Amino acid sequence: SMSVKKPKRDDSKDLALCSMILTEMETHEDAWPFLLPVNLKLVPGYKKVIKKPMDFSTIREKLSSGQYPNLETFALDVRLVFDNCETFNEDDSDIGRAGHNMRKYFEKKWTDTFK
Repeated sequence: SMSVKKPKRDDSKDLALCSMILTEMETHEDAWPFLLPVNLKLVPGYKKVIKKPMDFSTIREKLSSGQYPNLETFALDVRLVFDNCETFNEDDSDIGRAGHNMRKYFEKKWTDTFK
């Protein structure tokens, strides 16, 4: 509350460390469905169904330009990528399985780097 604060957690390396995680997600062999924005002209249904599209290249641009206020807003966009994927793709598809694998990979790196 006013003039009463928990001890200051060091967040000075968060930007660098989120960039490193994002590099590792970018270079994963199952990243290919997620590298670029879904083409809304060429994929029927995507525009109407997926209210907030997100992809790794869009996260990279947001990260690089100071559009994440803190490390939690960064994790929310990464998770959005996988939540969108599960909304649109059957679990038993190459893309569906890719999304599950990447979400697992992410959540381990996240816990190990920050928890």
